[PDB]
Amino acid sequence: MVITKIVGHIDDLSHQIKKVDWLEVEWEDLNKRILRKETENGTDIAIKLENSGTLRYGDVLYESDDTLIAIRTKLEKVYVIKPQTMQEMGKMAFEIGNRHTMCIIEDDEILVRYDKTLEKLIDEVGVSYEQSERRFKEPFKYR
Amino acid sequence: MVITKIVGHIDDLSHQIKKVDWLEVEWEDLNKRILRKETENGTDIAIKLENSGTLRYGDVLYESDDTLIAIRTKLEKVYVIKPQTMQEMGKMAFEIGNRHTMCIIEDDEILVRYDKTLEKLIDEVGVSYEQSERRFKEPFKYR
Ligand SMILES: [Zn+2]
Repeated sequence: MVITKIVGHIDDLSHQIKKVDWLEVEWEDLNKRILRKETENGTDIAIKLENSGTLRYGDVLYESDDTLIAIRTKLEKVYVIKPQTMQEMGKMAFEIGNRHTMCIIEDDEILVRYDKTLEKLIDEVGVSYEQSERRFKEPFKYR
Repeated sequence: MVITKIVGHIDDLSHQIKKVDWLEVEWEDLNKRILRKETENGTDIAIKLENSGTLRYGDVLYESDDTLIAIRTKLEKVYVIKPQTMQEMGKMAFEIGNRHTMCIIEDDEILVRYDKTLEKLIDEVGVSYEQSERRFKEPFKYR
């Protein structure tokens, strides 16, 4: 199936009444305009967005009576850094930036891919963190 | 006057009853152990700390009946970046770190030396900021 335009967006997964056949992509695939991969259920998808569109987490690519094909990034090993203060957030975020390490700052959490070499640094800053599995839902803006 | 050990520390300037003859130093001079400079009133000071001491903002070097010689960093042109949320703080701090720009994150503010080239970046992140004059009171930890 060739997709040239997004046909919807999942704002709330719990309200979805159709089965979702996810097209799992990499974090790096967000904001992209071209992609070809098979969905979980094996449907071949060739994305070539026209206009100025850019793939977003939750974007709906196709919808049938009982199924929806939508985009989500893969579940991966990460560190969920949780600063308790504005000062902790600023100092921790600064150190991650200084190391040029990609991350997503959502609300009061700092999400980065699992890398043990960061442990000494996070402890050094003295911020609470844990290893877990998460999906990166926002494109990393290489500013 | 040769100083080999700190003799006190100004915890609260308003409670000081003696006149203070400040030894104004550079931000980079903090945490240092050796320094030679004249105080505002012209007193020659040669600092050569023994032990493991490191010059701190507010450190008292000498005290007479009516005067105190103490350390403070100079008043300089800066940007006082003020994120309103944890997310703003994290994203702004990250970008400053990614540029390897020295700063001090105190409470909910990000203090950096004035550099117009940062304006586009701060606006890009969309955080409120202002140009002003401040003293850096904590050593920059080159981690
Ligand atoms: Zn670099």
